[PDB]
Amino acid sequence: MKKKVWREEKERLLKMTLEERRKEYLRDYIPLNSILSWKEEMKGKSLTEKVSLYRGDITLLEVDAIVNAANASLLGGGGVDGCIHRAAGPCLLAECRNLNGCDTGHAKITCGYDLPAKYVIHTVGPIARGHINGSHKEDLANCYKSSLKLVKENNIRSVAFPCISTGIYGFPNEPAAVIALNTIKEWLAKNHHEVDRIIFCVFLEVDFKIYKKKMNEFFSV
Repeated sequence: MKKKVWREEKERLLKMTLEERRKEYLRDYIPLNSILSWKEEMKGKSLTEKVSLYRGDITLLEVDAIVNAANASLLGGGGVDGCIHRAAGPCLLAECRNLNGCDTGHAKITCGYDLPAKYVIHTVGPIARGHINGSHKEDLANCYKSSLKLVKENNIRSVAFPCISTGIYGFPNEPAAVIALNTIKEWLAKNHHEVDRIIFCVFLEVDFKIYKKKMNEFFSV
């Protein structure tokens, strides 16, 4: 498609309200107000009001931004990257094409198009074919930092992150969670007034259990 088709669709969407946007959805959505804060989850038995754990499909989330664990081309592929591209529709590929790829540990922002999410932040996680090393640890932190820099610059008040570089990209689940949680905690300490929620999207039981154990450690007392 021609660049003015995605550019015009993007301008159309970005000036709409939630209520105008909602009228156009072809799927049921998950509004931010339906996801408990970790604070609500805990008094169910502070930065705990600013973080959530979510087990579902990231593409359902009506938030200012979802984070795509993309590949270097930004052209899509398999897993959730593929699910984000199908739910967003072909304007997402067209805008991504115009970005000319993305480096490891970097991020770029596009419109969300047909997603309930206003934007997609695309970030390229390190690939560990052997044991994680210093460079992989630094790049994974950089994915979170460069994503959160786009969150701050674009007045994104709600953002959902996947478990970047886990699975095929070879980052082990526990150490990846430590980097993700340290990076968001450090950023929240300086920027908490600028966001309503950071959501950790944790589909797999293995990731759900790891994050559940660590939320208090990073966000409590």
